[PDB]
Amino acid sequence: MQAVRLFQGYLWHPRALALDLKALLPGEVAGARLLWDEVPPPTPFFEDGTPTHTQRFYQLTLLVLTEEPPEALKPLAEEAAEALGEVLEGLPPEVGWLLLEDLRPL
Amino acid sequence: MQAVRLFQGYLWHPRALALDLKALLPGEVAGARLLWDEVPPPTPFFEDGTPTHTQRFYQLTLLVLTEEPPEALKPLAEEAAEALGEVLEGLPPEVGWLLLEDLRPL
Repeated sequence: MQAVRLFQGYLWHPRALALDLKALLPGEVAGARLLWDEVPPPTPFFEDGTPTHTQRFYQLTLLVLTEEPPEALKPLAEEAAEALGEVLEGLPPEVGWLLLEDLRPL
Repeated sequence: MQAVRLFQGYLWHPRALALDLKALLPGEVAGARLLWDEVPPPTPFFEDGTPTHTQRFYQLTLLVLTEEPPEALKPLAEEAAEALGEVLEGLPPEVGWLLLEDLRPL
């Protein structure tokens, strides 16, 4: 019944655009609590050369409560990652994001 | 003063290798508590095409205290990232790692 904050990736949107994430984001995903915390831009510029200081960034994390070992939460993380992906696609077009599934091979 | 959890990246090593991270890693970096938690592979493959399930992954986090807004921690975030990279360079070659600054979108 232990907790483990799994990093899912980042979400962002222009600082000029007002967005109420508490009304837009679900409380949980795949039965795991979904958390979003504001942080500095995780990199200076985007792929197109535009600056990131014009956007507000949020770390997305899933609070999982379990006892089994991490090398067994793979099912949850997968269901969650898919669910999260579909949640983000439902947000206003100006919202951007980078999720684990977007990472290049390590 | 609020405790902000800043995702730093990942660290990993062969699963068959019983390393003692508590003995290998420092307790803090740039005055902030360094946390590491075992999690599922963030991606299925390494750049060379080998599967990630052969390694045990750890999510790296820095617990930063600040009485200023989380979004203004970039100066400290950058100093911590530099210090953390140096720390990781000192670990055995069997340990792999990638910090936020190298994390790119496919």
